[PDB]
Amino acid sequence: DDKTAKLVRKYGPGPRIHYHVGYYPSSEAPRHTRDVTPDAFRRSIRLHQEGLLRYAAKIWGAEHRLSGRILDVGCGLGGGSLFWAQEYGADVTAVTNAPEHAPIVEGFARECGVGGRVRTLVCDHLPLDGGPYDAAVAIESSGYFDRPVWFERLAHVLRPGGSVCIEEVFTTRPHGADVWAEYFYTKPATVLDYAEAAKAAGFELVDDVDATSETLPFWEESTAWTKAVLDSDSTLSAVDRRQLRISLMANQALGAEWQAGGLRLGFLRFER
Amino acid sequence: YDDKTAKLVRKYGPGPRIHYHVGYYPSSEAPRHTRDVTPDAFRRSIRLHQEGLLRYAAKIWGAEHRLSGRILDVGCGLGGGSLFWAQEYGADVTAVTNAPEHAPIVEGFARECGVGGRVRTLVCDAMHLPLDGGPYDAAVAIESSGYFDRPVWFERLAHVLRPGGSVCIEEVFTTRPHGADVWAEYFYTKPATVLDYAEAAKAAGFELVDDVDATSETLPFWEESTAWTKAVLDSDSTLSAVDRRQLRISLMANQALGAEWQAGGLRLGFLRFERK
Amino acid sequence: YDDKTAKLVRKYGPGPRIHYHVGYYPSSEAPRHTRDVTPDAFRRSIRLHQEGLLRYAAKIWGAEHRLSGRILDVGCGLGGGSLFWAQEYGADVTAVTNAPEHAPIVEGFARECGVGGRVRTLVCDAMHLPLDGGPYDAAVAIESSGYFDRPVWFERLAHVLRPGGSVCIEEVFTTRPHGADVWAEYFYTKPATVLDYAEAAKAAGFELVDDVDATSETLPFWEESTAWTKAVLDSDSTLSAVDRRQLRISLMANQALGAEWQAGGLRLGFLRFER
Amino acid sequence: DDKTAKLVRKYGPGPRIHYHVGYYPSSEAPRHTRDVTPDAFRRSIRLHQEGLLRYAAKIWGAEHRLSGRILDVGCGLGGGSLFWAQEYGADVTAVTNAPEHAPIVEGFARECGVGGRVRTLVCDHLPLDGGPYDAAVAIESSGYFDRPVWFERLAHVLRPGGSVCIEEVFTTRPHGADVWAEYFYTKPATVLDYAEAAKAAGFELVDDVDATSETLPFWEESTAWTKAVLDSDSTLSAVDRRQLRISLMANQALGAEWQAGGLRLGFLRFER
Amino acid sequence: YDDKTAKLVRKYGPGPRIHYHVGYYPSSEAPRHTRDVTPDAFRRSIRLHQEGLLRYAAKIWGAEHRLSGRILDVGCGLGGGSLFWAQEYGADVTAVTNAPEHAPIVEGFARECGVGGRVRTLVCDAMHLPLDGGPYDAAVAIESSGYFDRPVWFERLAHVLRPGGSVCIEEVFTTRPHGADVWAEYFYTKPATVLDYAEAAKAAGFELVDDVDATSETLPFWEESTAWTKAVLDSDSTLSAVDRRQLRISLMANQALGAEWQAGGLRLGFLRFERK
Amino acid sequence: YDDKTAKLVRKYGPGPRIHYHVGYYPSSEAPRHTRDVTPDAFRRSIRLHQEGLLRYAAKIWGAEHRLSGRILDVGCGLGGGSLFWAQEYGADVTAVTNAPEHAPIVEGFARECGVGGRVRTLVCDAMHLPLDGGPYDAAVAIESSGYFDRPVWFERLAHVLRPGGSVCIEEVFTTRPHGADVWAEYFYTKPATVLDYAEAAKAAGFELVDDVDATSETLPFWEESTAWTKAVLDSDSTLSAVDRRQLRISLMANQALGAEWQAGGLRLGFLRFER
Amino acid sequence: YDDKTAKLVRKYGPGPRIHYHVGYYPSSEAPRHTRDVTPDAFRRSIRLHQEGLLRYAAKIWGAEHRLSGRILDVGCGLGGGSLFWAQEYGADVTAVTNAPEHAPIVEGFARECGVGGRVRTLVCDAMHLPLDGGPYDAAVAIESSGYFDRPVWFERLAHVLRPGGSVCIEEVFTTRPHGADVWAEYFYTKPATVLDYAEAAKAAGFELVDDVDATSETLPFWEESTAWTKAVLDSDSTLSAVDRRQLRISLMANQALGAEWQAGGLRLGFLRFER
Repeated sequence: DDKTAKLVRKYGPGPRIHYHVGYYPSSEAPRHTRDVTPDAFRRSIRLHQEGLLRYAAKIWGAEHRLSGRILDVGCGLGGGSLFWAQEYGADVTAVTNAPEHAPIVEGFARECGVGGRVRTLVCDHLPLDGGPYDAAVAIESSGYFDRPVWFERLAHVLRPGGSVCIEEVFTTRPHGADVWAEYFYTKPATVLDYAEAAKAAGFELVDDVDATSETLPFWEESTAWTKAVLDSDSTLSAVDRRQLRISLMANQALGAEWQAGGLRLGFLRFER
Repeated sequence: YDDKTAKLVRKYGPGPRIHYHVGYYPSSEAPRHTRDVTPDAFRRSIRLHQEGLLRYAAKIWGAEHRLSGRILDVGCGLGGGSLFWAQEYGADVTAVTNAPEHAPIVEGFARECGVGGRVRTLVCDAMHLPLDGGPYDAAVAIESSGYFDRPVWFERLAHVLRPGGSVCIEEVFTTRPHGADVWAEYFYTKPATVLDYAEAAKAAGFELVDDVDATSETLPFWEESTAWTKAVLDSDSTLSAVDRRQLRISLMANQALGAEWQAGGLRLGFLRFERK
Repeated sequence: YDDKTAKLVRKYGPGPRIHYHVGYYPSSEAPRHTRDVTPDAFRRSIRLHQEGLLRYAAKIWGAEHRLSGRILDVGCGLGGGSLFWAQEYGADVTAVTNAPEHAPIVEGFARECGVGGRVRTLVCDAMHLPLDGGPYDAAVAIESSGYFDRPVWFERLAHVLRPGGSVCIEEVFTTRPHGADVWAEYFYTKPATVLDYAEAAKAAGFELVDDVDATSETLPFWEESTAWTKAVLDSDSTLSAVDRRQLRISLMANQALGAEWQAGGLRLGFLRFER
Repeated sequence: DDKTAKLVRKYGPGPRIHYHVGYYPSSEAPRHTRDVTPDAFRRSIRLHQEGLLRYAAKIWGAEHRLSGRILDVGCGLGGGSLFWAQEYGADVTAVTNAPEHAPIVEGFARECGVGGRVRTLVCDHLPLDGGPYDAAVAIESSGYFDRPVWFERLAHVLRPGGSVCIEEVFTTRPHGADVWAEYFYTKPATVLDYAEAAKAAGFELVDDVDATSETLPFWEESTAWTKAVLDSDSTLSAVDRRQLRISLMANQALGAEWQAGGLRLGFLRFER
Repeated sequence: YDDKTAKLVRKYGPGPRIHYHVGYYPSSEAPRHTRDVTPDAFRRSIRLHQEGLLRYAAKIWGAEHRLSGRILDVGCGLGGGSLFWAQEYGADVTAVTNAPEHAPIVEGFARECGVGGRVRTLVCDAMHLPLDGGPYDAAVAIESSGYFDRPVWFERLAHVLRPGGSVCIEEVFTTRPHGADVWAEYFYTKPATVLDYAEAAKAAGFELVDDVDATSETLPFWEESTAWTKAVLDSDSTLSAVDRRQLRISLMANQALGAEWQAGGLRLGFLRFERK
Repeated sequence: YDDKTAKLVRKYGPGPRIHYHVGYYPSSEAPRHTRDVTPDAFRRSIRLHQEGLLRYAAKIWGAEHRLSGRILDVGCGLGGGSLFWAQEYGADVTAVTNAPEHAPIVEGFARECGVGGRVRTLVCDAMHLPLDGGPYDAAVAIESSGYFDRPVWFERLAHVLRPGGSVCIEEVFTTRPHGADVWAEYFYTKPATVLDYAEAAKAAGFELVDDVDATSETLPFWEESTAWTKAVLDSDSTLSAVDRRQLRISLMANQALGAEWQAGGLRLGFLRFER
Repeated sequence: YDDKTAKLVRKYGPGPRIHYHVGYYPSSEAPRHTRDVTPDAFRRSIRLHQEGLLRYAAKIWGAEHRLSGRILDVGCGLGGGSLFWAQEYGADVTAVTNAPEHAPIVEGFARECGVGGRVRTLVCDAMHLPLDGGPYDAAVAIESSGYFDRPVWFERLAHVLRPGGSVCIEEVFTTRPHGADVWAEYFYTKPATVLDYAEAAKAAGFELVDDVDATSETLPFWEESTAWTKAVLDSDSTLSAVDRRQLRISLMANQALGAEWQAGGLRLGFLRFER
């Protein structure tokens, strides 16, 4: 919960807490005003995180594809899960490998009046029980999976025609996302890698969208939030201040990697 | 009662309604205790005016219609204010504390006052954890918000408060930098200006609709609190050396706090915001 | 029974009705020794006058009216009084002890007397904690209030007693500075004057409606208690050296306490207050 | 050391600390002056405790009988041991059944420049090694011994003609010292009992002195010290104050027993 | 350093000579710090005048011949005074503390000053336990005797001090009842009058031969100590909340102590007794 | 070797002489890459210029005169400097570390270099505790004083150094507010200005006698350190995910630190003070 | 002292010389009671005749010649015999006990008697283990061999005794099947006939050279032992219920054992064998 509290400090507060990049339709960050407090950047980060889910819901046709029984795989603190439940009436099974996050997801779901439509599953992945699902959504979580196995499992729990919707960092050339990979412990692969994994399991790639330019401004706002905290928070412990300095360095390295050509922030949709 | 709670209970009177905030003196004069100057006489007077603070708050905030529904009592202490809204105004109170050992105390006294069904406790760091008590009609924070991140707190409040719902605050504010440093450092509080609160509340969709100065009306609390400590030091021959030393330190802090209260840098205010 | 309780039960027991307070002797004289002067003869007589004290208290306090409802027995000891009010007057008794070990004993005793349904135990420290037992009709404190902060206690009683309700007290009071110091220091109490109790009660919203002196009617208790102790020391060869020393100290204390009962500085009083 | 500290508060401080009654040659306590503090009574108690040892040294002819290799049996905190070492040059084996008192005896002996002439033995009693002794002294300690066994042991470690010197509470009639007995855990016996125990072991009774009147004032000063503490010490814990009240009660009971005829404070001397 | 020692060491300067007693200001004026008002500037000035207290004591007590032999330093703190008599006057010092963790500190600094052979520590409650360091020529107690039973302490001293030997005392005394209550209660001390000390010393065979008032010359210690605390609160942005709160309390205590120092009820005295 | 020390020995070792400070490049330029760009090639070059830094320091400070007696090596790391002064100049070195784990390592290393008799370890916290090591002729602090309270440190040095004795410092200083914040926050130091050091030293009784800028001669260290890290990441497939992330963070930090070395807010200085 | 040993020391002590065997009464009559019949009077008399038994044994066995060299005291109990041979005849005694708890007690006792240098303790089980104590001149077993395998014991003695050396035994023997069953079952021994001992000794290489009956001279021991027990029961009110029951059993056993001593089935014999 020390890790978690640091994440909530930056991306919260509840009820909807997101842990993924934000979407900037004009491909630029909002101009700095005279409010450059941490809170001003935190608000803007959250605004464009919501913006990513709203942009994904458009291109994915959430009204009919994400409004039934869906799996939220790698649900973080539940911000996506609550978004599909609240905004599209979906019944959501939110999957996390972190047991201490499961009551946070469920409590915020109650606070939003969708406690009946949001249930957690803790696993590393599992359960074919709990019927067949209309869809599975993975927002920046699949970098952690064995894609071949994951897609085979999905084939067993998704109805024919069901959709698999993915937002993810992909490589476009070897080592193109090494900074991302080593700092977040992900194994990014190419879009073709995901297509072949999905094909071997009975899924067809039906949509492939590049949103690299539109998500690049996230790193600028994330860097500015981190610098604002370092400049303005005198209560930081030496350890906490060192971690934020490290996060600032990684954020600059990550933004530069984002621009260097070897990385692709993509939205994918598969159909069983 | 653990040790620090027991000391609080010794000073702020017995249950069922135990208050941990300044008292309100409508005339801005300390009572003249002209015959009984015993510790208990100062204690009963402090309690009388702590209750008077809540009655005054109920008056200016229109508790009859604004605090008689389903309300959050944020930083409830030992439940004194929680029981007051429940009993005197029929409120269904969710009392929020960060001290797990205080939760049984609040619930017990609520059952003793016959309102056990309309007072429940959540043990929470500020208000960061989920709140599923349906939408709320109001939140009240009596001298607790100095411990909170105001921008985040008002954002939580905006989600669980209905439109038109009220945030009612009594608090020590600064009027200039370092204006409440003794208050801040001795109570581990982070006092901000009223405008800081309004800025944070505005950003989260609240409107300021009441902003009341009660600095001179609360200054006599410090005189009564000082006199109480002196009376105990003078009369209780059974204090341990450690306990006597803590009271002597409390006496010194009370003098410095009353001095700071008068130096112009501090405002004891009552605020009320409405959810847009 | 832990060691302290077991020694108490030897002197004042056996169950189910055990009292731990002085006894009342209407003649203000100790019964003359008969041919039986064994420890059991003095124990029976002590128990008889302890029950007698409760009977006298029920008289002057009109317990049929005032102590037959829902009452608090504050400092119930081993429940003797609690069972008395429950049995003799059909009271619904909430029995308050500072010692969790006595809590199950009192309940077991109440079962044995058939008033299990009308005796309830509470385990707190001098009433400082919530009492969710609904409004009470009365509170009785037999030799227990010497341990209490009287202004605080009466404030607590003020909230949990209905208007008109009675607070009934039997207690050692001082009538003079240091008038009960032997009692205070041997039993860890803080005896105060009747006026002190009256000021504390008035500040909380009670009126003093009855104030009875019973000093000379309780002085024989110390004579019988002394004689019980001497008879155990004279007759019981199974005593350990430690238990024998403890009884020798009790004997000395009983004589010093009885002397102090007579020096004029102490009063054994019955008070009644009404909210 | 809580027990010990309470004893040192009343009878100390070092280097010479005595735990026995005091001797008052005129058989009355000094008049109370306007100093009735605990310290004034403590000083007077210690003065007459020293007085008891000086009176015993006279009647026992300490110059020649207590100036060689002696046993101090039941040495308390060593006040007697240091007295014989310092005042008569004796080499002293100080015997205690309390191991934590043995460094107190030895340290105060060093402080008095007689550390070479004072050695402790911890036992419950023992050691025939450490040669034969010229004498054994027991000041208010023998009430705790099996006198028959004790005297048999002494016969094995004392030279012929060696002296055994005893200050003790004796009974003069059954139950005559019951208060003393039960409060201090002693078993007082008659002088004849000690004589027969000693005779069976080869010791002859050569001196038998009654000092009951001369020691009675000890109880008056001991009672006055206790009352002075109770009146003047506001730092006492409830437990500590109750113990002092109990000590006051016992002191009155003990003084009354002292006067009632059944108790004898005696000095005895035996010769092997 | 454990936590409370570390805080003492932070304020009373680094080793090897660390003093825990008031400072002496011969002119009774606080130094005017007219350019450098940093925490370190007040610290060095406090230390300068603590050393000046020992030099003044050495002067009035004739340390050259009275404190240059085998002496007891009773309640030695962290050894500052112990090292001073050993270095500046060649004394063989038996340093007595009631804090076992301070014994290694004193011995270490004595070895660093090259006097490790002439400074030894005994860890003792007051002076009740045996003292076999042969007869002593003097005992010195700098602001430690307020913790002692004086009648007993002087009786111990009478046994281990040679005839003509000196007891040298610096201490806060009362001049009237409750004259040092803030001092007493905040430091767990039991201050008595000078006459009380003389009575206790007389009963044990000591004669009073020097009785010096130094109250006004020590009052500036409290001003410098107050300024030091203020400077740290104003400048050390790295204090924890707990540590900052303790310093704020120390600041309040220092103001009240300096106030008590001036109210007439307290005397900072230097006494010297001689064994008859 | 605990985990942190083992990773340090991988980069700067092997023993017996291991330095933990920047290296000195007289040309102010990094050596051009040859055909060998394995981690070991950069490690050797880094070690060569770390030794070079000590050789330069011994030069400007006249160690044959000033650092050949009884000296304190304050913050000795893994003893590289301590062994240097002992070996190259026959010093009697008292080696001070804040980490008891390095204490036996330095001693084992000194044995291996034959100066076991002239290297002694002390395990304290920033010199705050007694130093019974007799008067010292000098104290050397290579990149260690950033951790210290400078007024206190210099006061301590004032007591344990003979008059004339030298305090020899290599350190990152600010030349501007927040000029070394990346260094400060990544290494937990508190860099101050040279004037700050000078004020602290003067208050304790030292004079500043030498003040040398070496910023540009130490900038290549960050280039070689960066390249070492890249070469390990590119070539070592046995790394755990955790160790790989740690090295990726070190790489980023090395670039940020080298950028800051160049921004003009930081100075790598050599000072000498004389008591 | 553990509990069993402490009760033994109460009856037969005090130190330093404590015997645990019957006593010898030359008149074959118990001393007539004097006016002193306290437990201590019987204890002294019992101790006197236990010493007397050893004096008689030293006589018939010529200890000045045969028991003044290097001897084994097999089953030394609390060392009374061991100290006797060491003191009265200057023997170098190797003291063998089956109970390690008695080993330090015997040594402490020997120090107290000044024969610490001539008394040595061995802690084995009935001599079954190596005895590196050089050739022994004699072995003495006072009431201890009843616990032994006699053929094995005598074989062991055969190896560790010089030719001519003496084995000296005092023991309860049967003169009839089941003649000492009370003794056997109460003390856990296996008494055998003198012929059994003689056969076992002859098989190992010993000749029987002395065979003395002492049954009637030891019968008074049981009378004095009985009387000691009665006097403790009659006079000692500090006894616990458990210790009082233990003494009542000892009293009954002492009477049954004394009756059996008289029934003719048991012999208290002194034997001497020579290798």
